[PDB]
Amino acid sequence: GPLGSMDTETEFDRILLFEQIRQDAENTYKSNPLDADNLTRWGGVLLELSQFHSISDAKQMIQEAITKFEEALLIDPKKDEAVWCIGNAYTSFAFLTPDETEAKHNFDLATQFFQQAVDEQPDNTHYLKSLEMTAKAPQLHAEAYKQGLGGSHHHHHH
Repeated sequence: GPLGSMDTETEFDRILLFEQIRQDAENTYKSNPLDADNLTRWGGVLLELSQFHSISDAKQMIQEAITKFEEALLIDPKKDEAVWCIGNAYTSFAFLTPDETEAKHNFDLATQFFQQAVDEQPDNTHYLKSLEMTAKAPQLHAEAYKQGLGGSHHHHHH
């Protein structure tokens, strides 16, 4: 906890937090590519920083965030996190991907992974949300892209 206003922050302060992590994780990679913990945390942040970072960079950040988990999964296959992370990545990347097909394909992918995370502990509130999130994987994306500033609304009635 290197200093902090503690109130709301302009997000930046929070970005720095993730930054130091990314560097610590990324750097830790070469320091220990076996450390699935650092490999996983290296992703979690990527996803986080990806939020503040432009989608373009967010996407590329997610992609790598996935490949990162892969190696982590190699170190520890029981890493329900590395699995969920992979899912959380796809889910996020999907929202960034307009290609419903790809987005959906991803959303449905993160699902197959979530089943693993929960597998270890389905009592995990996090994994629960990750799973429940799939409930409207194709919808979240639709409403995600639909809800904003486009044009047409829809063609249906009550």
